[PDB]
Formats: sequence, structure tokens, C-alpha cells
Amino acid sequence: AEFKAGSAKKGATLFKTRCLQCHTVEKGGPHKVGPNLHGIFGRHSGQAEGYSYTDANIKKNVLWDENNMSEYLTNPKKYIPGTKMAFGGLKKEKDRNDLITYLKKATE
Ligand code: HEC
Repeated sequence: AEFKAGSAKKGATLFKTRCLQCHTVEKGGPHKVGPNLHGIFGRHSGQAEGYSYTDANIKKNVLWDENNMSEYLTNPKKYIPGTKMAFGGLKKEKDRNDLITYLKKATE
């Protein structure tokens, strides 16, 4: 449909350079300014254990899948108005496909 599986090798590099400053993916990995993302897919928003989210991220109550993750990552503040972060989004569709292909596996 919208998301198409791409390169997880490229996705791992995009995670280091675009997400890893604020997030970790390992099971039991620490929160940074943003939550640890282990188990994020197939879970509703605002539910990383031990992380205090904004009301906006909780109230969005989105069930994370690859298509809404790609829409969100384009511009988080446009998808969840009120979310607070020094991140504008991953604008290229190729980048989002590669990152999400990696993220689906890295957060399992
Ligand atoms: C690189 C492309 C990424 C990816 C894959 C994600 N982010 Fe972030 N993010 C940050 C903060 C502070 C939050 C919490 C915001 C709030 O409470 O309003 C988030 C939230 C997310 C989510 C939602 C998780 C959920 O449980 O609903 C997801 C899927 C996510 N991020 C993925 C902070 C940042 C950054 C701060 C410098 C950067 C950079 C990123 N995020 C980048 C990414």
C-alpha cells in the first residue's frame, strides 16, 4: 500500500543518524529524551514502560503499524499535534521505508 519493505542495512544507519540520539531499540534498553522503542509495532501509543509521555502522544492512541509509522515519521508534530520534540521528520519515502524495515525487526 504506502509502506514497501526496503533495505534494513540502510535503515540501521538511518536509525543511528536520525533516531538513536533520542531512542534505543533493545529489549530493556534505556529511555533517552524519547522512549525506548522495543515492542512499539502492534502496541498503542504512549505505552513504553517507565516513560512519561505528553497528553497528546497518549490521547492519539494509535495502534502502531508500518503505514501510520511512515505517516507519523514524515512529520510527527503534524500527525500528533502537541507532541514535543526537537525532530522535524524523515521526509524522503525511501528513508522511511528503509528505517521502518529495520525498525520492525530491531524492536521485536
Ligand atoms: C528517527 C526517524 C526516529 C524514530 C523512528 C522515532 N523518533 Fe521519536 N520521539 C521523541 C520524543 C521526545 C518522543 C515522545 C514525545 C511525546 O511524549 O509527545 C518520541 C516519540 C516517538 C514515537 C512514539 C512512541 C510511542 O510510544 O507512541 C516513535 C514511534 C518515535 N518517536 C520514533 C524524540 C525524538 C527525537 C528527539 C531528538 C528524535 C531525533 C526522534 N524522536 C526521532 C525518531
